[PDB]
Amino acid sequence: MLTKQQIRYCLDEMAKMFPDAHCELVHRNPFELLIAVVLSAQCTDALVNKVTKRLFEKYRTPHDYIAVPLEELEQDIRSIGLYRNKARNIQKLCAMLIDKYNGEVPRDRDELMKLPGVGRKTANVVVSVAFGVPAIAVDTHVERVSKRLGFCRWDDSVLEVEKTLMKIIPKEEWSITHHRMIFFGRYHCKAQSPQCPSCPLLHLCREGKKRMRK
DNA sequence: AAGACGTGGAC
DNA sequence: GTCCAGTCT
Ligand code: SF4
Ligand code: NA
Repeated sequence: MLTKQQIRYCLDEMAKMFPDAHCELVHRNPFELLIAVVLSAQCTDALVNKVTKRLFEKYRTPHDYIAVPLEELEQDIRSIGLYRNKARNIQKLCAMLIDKYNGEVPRDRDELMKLPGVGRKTANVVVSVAFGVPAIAVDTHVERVSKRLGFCRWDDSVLEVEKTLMKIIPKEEWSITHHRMIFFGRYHCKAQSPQCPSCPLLHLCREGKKRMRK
């Protein structure tokens, strides 16, 4: 695995490559963000944004989601995929906000995780983007980039990846580094077509050198 | 704990 | 016709 100094070097470069990295999910408030991120699991941002475009016009509060039959909401988000479980989780999540959190999105990460459909990744995105709380959400891109570069071991859990980054990066930079890593993986270190040949980190990447040799 | 969930887009 | 875009039971 890379040394701390090297990992910081990698992150510094990603910042130069994607200085404008940000959350690409369209939302106007914390509630819309929460729904959007829940829908985002195993789905592309493009499709989530196309769907919420109309979804957020039809539904604006947790009462709107629980007022329609489950079958109706399922159709409204059908294009997202995993729509049966997500629609059910959303209705249960909205009922919980009303019953347990005074009808508002809680600002605590562990409290958010009590909502159905919300795991650690979802909760971290919400507290970070909506409430400015430092956190590192580890998704497919962050995990892949971390393992290819050697930030951690290939067998590490996503929690392990998260803890490794939290110890190497100043809390004040957690949120932006997370976004920079996501952009790096989404647009450069892609799952199917990584841009190794022109990568500024090729000189220290175990995965890159392994691919170039082939 | 492995396995189900799932449509849409990129090759 | 594969492969890629987290959470729950
Ligand atoms: S060398 Fe390739 S595998 Fe390594 S980080 Fe750059 S694009 Fe990703
Ligand atoms: Na949860």
